[PDB]
Amino acid sequence: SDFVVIKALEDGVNVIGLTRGADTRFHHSEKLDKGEVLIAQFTEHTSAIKVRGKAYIQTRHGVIESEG
Amino acid sequence: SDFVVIKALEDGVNVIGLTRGADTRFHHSEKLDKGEVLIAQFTEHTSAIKVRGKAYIQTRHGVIESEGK
Amino acid sequence: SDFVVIKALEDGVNVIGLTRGADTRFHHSEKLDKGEVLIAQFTEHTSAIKVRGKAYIQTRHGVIESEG
Amino acid sequence: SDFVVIKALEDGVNVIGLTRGADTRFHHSEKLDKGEVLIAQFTEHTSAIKVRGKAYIQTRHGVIESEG
Amino acid sequence: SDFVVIKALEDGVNVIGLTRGADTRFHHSEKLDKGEVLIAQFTEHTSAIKVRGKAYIQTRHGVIESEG
Amino acid sequence: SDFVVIKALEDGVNVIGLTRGADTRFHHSEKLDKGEVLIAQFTEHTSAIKVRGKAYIQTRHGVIESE
Amino acid sequence: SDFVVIKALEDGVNVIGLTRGADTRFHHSEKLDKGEVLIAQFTEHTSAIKVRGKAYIQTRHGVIESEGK
Amino acid sequence: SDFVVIKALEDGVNVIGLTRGADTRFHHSEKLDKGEVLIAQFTEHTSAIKVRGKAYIQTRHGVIESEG
Amino acid sequence: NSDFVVIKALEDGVNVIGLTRGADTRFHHSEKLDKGEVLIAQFTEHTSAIKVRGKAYIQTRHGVIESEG
Amino acid sequence: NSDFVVIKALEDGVNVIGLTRGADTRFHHSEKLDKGEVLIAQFTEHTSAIKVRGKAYIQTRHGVIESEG
Amino acid sequence: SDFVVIKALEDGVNVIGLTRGADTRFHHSEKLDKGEVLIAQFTEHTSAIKVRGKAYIQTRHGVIESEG
Ligand SMILES: N[C@@H](Cc1c[nH]c2ccccc12)C(=O)O
Ligand SMILES: N[C@@H](Cc1c[nH]c2ccccc12)C(=O)O
Ligand SMILES: N[C@@H](Cc1c[nH]c2ccccc12)C(=O)O
Ligand SMILES: N[C@@H](Cc1c[nH]c2ccccc12)C(=O)O
Ligand SMILES: N[C@@H](Cc1c[nH]c2ccccc12)C(=O)O
Ligand SMILES: N[C@@H](Cc1c[nH]c2ccccc12)C(=O)O
Ligand SMILES: N[C@@H](Cc1c[nH]c2ccccc12)C(=O)O
Ligand SMILES: N[C@@H](Cc1c[nH]c2ccccc12)C(=O)O
Ligand SMILES: N[C@@H](Cc1c[nH]c2ccccc12)C(=O)O
Ligand SMILES: N[C@@H](Cc1c[nH]c2ccccc12)C(=O)O
Ligand SMILES: N[C@@H](Cc1c[nH]c2ccccc12)C(=O)O
Repeated sequence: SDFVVIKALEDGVNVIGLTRGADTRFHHSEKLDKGEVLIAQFTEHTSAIKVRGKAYIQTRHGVIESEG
Repeated sequence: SDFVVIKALEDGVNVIGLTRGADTRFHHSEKLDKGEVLIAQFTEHTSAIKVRGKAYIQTRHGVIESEGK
Repeated sequence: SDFVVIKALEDGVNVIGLTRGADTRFHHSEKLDKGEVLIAQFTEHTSAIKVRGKAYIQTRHGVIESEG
Repeated sequence: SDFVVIKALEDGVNVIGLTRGADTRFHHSEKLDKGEVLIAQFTEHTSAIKVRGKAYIQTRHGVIESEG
Repeated sequence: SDFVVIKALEDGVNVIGLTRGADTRFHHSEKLDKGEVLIAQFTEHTSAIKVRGKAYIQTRHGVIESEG
Repeated sequence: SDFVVIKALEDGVNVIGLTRGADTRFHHSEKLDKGEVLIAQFTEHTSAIKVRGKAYIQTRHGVIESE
Repeated sequence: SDFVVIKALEDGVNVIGLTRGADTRFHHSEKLDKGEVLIAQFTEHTSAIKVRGKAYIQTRHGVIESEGK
Repeated sequence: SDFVVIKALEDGVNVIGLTRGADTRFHHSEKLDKGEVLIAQFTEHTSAIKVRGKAYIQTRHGVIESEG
Repeated sequence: NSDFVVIKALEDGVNVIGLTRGADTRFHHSEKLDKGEVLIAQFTEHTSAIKVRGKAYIQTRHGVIESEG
Repeated sequence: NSDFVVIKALEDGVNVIGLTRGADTRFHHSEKLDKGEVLIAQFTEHTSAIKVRGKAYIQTRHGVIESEG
Repeated sequence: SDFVVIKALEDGVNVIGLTRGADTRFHHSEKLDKGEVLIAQFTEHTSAIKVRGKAYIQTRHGVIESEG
């Protein structure tokens, strides 16, 4: 099952898990300080992940960068 | 299951999930502001995804760019 | 399950689902205006997809372009 | 399942599905006008596909061109 | 399931399905005229295919040409 | 399931199927004349394939030629 | 199932497992001192992993580095 | 299941199937005359294959030749 | 059919520590390696994370990495 | 569907030995190859390790290796 | 299921199978003399393998050498 890597490029990056299912809203927000890395899967409860704030992101389709 | 990456290139971008099944309609519109990235799967409930607004998009088939009205 | 990416290159492009099953008829026509992108799977309900109007198309077999 | 991409290079191209099963006959003929694109799977009902008319075709095996 | 692509390079090319099972015989022969393409799967009923007549053939193993 | 492509390079080529199972014998021989192509899977009934006569063969492991 | 490799580049690096399921919380924090290596899977109990502290990280998407505190 | 291609480079080559199971013995020898090709799978009944005589052999791991 | 890691000890007394799979996380075994020995160790029903202490050359599916003592 | 090894005897009296699968490990069969004969042998429900003695050219999915008598 | 290739570079190389399960101990040691090769799988009974002595080793992750 797929995962994304998120490296925070500043304090307070917000990695937001959206609920899997007929309804969509966020069910968890994990904040990262600058330099921290989160490696997070798609799961039974999370089917979309949003990143807010400056982050360096890797997925199976390559590198992408969120800007705050 | 496959996923698409969408990075908003201006405020107010909408990533719209279309319902899976005989019926086709919008069930959710996720609004993205400039700089934010959404990584969204295809799912039991979403079998097509529409992007309105300027965005940089990656899928397994490569990069594509939506342009806003 | 695979999908196809369609970017509309002018207004009023139609992405048409054809029904899976013994019967083949339309079922849904999604209208894309210029610059809009639709990323659409093959599904239990849709086993063929037609594009009408000018669009840039990506599939697992590469790029192709429809013309209006 | 595998799918084929067909781009009509002239009007009145026919993409014809042959029935899966002990019997082989045409169950459906999809007419494409010049410039239209049909992306069509193999399915429970369709185990062979015939293209009549000038078209550009992609399959997992690469490009091939049908001629009028 | 695998498929073979056949482009007829002359009229009257025959793409012949051989029966799956203990018995081997021809259950169907599809006639292609010049420039027609047939894309044909292996199936529950067809476990070998024979092409007779001049054609350009693609499979997973590459290109081969039959001659009349 | 995998397949073999055989192109006959002369008349009279035989593509022979061998029975799956505890016992091994020929259950079918398909005759190919010059230029005809057969594409043949391994199956419930055929676990080995013999080619006799001159033909160009392709498999997943590349090209080989019978004489 | 996928794994990540983490090599601590200073003392006191934490490799933190987040719970799988509807509830998300830390359920374990593995402390690495400098030069130690942990190779950790995703599991029925861990669906996300956070690294805090200076570390060299390998995943199937390649090399990433966490930067300390 | 994997298969092996054996092309006999002299008469009398033997392709020998060894029994699957706790017992190991030869259950069949297929004799190949010069220039014959045999394409043979691993099966419920055959878990090792021995070749005797001069032959050009292909497997998933590349070419090897046997010599008489 | 799980993944495995290759650990070659570059000095005596390297420890390859298996961590328990499941809700709880603890060391269930430390295999001690002397210099020049190679351990090839899978992830398993009982081991979902592996810690290496001491100097070792390591190979996994994501490449080479080295632990330091 | 299992993996297999190709063994080409480079001298007479080469032995390809099958070791039993399961809790008990012993030799259950030894196949004698004379010079230039080839054996293509799978791992099986009965054979979970294969030993080659004598001079032979061996191909696995990991590449070529050679045994020396 | 994965396997390791071990080529003894001196006499008395010991290939040691460790028990799968909650407990860890060795359940078999297979000694190799110089120039013998052992191709050993991971199995229902062996989930870790230790090599002692000078040996050339291939795994899916490449070559490694043990030193005795
Ligand atoms: N609840 C939605 C979340 C989602 C996933 N991908 C999407 C694409 C667009 C809009 C919403 C979504 C679902 O599981 O389908
Ligand atoms: N409800 C439709 C959504 C859809 C997916 N792919 C399409 C292609 C064309 C039109 C509609 C669709 C379905 O699941 O089939
Ligand atoms: N209803 C048809 C739709 C179809 C898919 N592929 C085709 C190719 C040709 C003609 C029709 C089709 C089916 O499910 O089989
Ligand atoms: N009814 C036939 C259609 C077919 C598929 N591949 C073919 C090849 C040759 C002739 C017929 C066919 C079948 O399902 O098998
Ligand atoms: N009825 C045969 C047809 C066949 C497939 N491949 C073959 C190779 C040789 C001879 C016959 C065949 C079968 O299903 O097995
Ligand atoms: N009846 C044998 C045929 C066979 C397959 N592969 C072989 C290799 C060698 C000799 C015989 C065979 C079987 O199914 O096993
Ligand atoms: N007992 C934990 C061990 C573990 C695996 N990967 C981890 C990542 C971080 C922290 C703990 C772990 C589990 O099976 O899930
Ligand atoms: N409990 C959450 C943990 C998680 C995984 N991926 C995430 C992405 C964003 C936020 C939370 C998560 C889950 O298993 O789904
Ligand atoms: N009995 C242990 C053996 C093992 C596998 N990999 C390990 C890594 C470290 C320590 C022990 C092991 C198990 O099956 O899990
Ligand atoms: N009867 C043995 C035959 C065998 C397969 N591979 C081997 C390797 C060595 C010795 C014997 C064999 C088995 O099925 O397991
Ligand atoms: N009977 C043992 C044989 C074995 C396979 N791989 C090994 C590695 C080392 C020692 C023994 C083995 C097993 O099935 O597990």
